[PDB]
Amino acid sequence: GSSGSSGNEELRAQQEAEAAQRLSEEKAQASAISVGSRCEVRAPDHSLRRGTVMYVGLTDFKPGYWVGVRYDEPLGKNDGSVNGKRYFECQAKYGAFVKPSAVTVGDSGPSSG
Repeated sequence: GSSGSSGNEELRAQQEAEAAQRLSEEKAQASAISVGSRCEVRAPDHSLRRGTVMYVGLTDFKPGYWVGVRYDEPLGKNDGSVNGKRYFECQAKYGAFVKPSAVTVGDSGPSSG
């Protein structure tokens, strides 16, 4: 009786004071960037790139917050699906995974659209 799927009740407390006070800077940036808007990104890969926000939030392969951005040319690293977990829809070397602090919104919206 009583099937199983997803539990974790203690985590609810760990992600309240520990994953809130220390991750207040990353959260403020993660809870600001909109989805589906052209934004720039900075990294040691090569140079500045231009893509659109696809996913914004926590991850499975890495902790903290993350932001998915797709580019027109082959300037990505991941392929959307990392370690089985999928975020966006696109081929490889197109949708790179950076952080809010690493992201830069250039054209999100005046209010909503």
